[PDB]
Amino acid sequence: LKPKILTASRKIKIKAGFTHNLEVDFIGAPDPTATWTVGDSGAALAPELLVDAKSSTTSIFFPSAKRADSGNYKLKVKNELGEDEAIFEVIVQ
Repeated sequence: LKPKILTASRKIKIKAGFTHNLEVDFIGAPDPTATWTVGDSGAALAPELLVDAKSSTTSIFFPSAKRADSGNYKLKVKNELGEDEAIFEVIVQ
C-alpha cells in the first residue's frame, strides 16, 4: 500500500519560546517509514522540539520552538515502492 500523504503541507507560523503541534497524514503500509527533516537538502528536525509519527500518518511537536526553529521542516515518507512527501516551511516570530 503506497503512502498517500495528504497533509496540506505549506508553512507554520510559530512564535519564539512557544509550543506548536505539527500534524500530517499519509496512507502508507505495511509499516511505512516517515522521516521528519528540516529542508537544507539533508538537514533534519527533532532534537530542537518533540516529534511523533504513525504508520498511516504522523505529527510532530514544537513545545520548545524559538527563533532558531525558523527552518524548512521537510518530511518525506515511503513504503516499499510507494513514496510521498510534504513540505512544511516553519518560521518563528
